[PDB]
Amino acid sequence: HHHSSGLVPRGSHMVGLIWAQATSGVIGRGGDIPWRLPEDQAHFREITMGHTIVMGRRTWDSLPAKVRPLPGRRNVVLSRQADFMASGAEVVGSLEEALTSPETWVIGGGQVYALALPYATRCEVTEVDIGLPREAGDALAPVLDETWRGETGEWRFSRSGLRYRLYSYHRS
Ligand SMILES: NC(=O)c1ccc[n+]([C@@H]2O[C@H](COP(=O)([O-])OP(=O)(O)OC[C@H]3O[C@@H](n4cnc5c(N)ncnc54)[C@H](OP(=O)(O)O)[C@@H]3O)[C@@H](O)[C@H]2O)c1
Ligand SMILES: CCc1nc(N)nc(N)c1OCCCOc1ccccc1C[C@H](C(=O)O)C(F)F
Ligand code: NA
Repeated sequence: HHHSSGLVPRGSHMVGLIWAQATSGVIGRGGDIPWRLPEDQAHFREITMGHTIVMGRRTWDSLPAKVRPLPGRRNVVLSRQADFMASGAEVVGSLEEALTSPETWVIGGGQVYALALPYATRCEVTEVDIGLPREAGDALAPVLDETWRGETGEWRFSRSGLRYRLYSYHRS
């Protein structure tokens, strides 16, 4: 399949998704992420810093009030509620309104990844080797079809004592 370039022309609209999942596909439960890996936190910041980040309203809610908006990035929150407000950030009503920058990283959660996938050309995935089964109401990662080509890293070992690995996926 035809080659893509890592360089982002300023007149384009590159959309990437970045998430961390358990091997089962779980990304969230009860309004939180059920792990903290320093390597994943650092990786998330390395990829997203300097770009626009787009998140669903429930992901904004999951950020501690003292830390949001996440610094060094333009924070955009998706909501359908006309009275939802995000101090320090922009709330918009659609993905179309959110995707105005040349490079945008969609940072969660389950609903917004599913919504944004049709426009995305990159996914950066951390897989955590934690035995966490899927339960009703869990937020889940998108499943990538065969239009996506991927590179899977070898299993690595976190200082937190969990194995993890990184995937990078691309499509035209
Ligand atoms: N592991 C990770 O990488 C990762 C990353 C981020 C989040 N998470 C976890 O994922 C969970 C949250 O995911 P979630 O799926 O429940 O929610 P979400 O995707 O973060 O947010 C859903 C909300 O976004 C808004 N929304 C959805 N579709 C929209 C559309 N088409 N237009 C406008 N607004 C739209 C709605 O807000 P309104 O209800 O206000 O209308 C909806 O309730 C939490 O557990 C969080 O901790 C995990
Ligand atoms: C690191 C998690 C993650 N990892 C990958 N790979 N992709 C993602 N989209 C992702 O979610 C980013 C959005 C949710 O962030 C939070 C959720 C609850 C509490 C604190 C934070 C802020 C983070 C922290 O300090 O833990 C900070 F590092 F961003
Ligand atoms: Na990742």
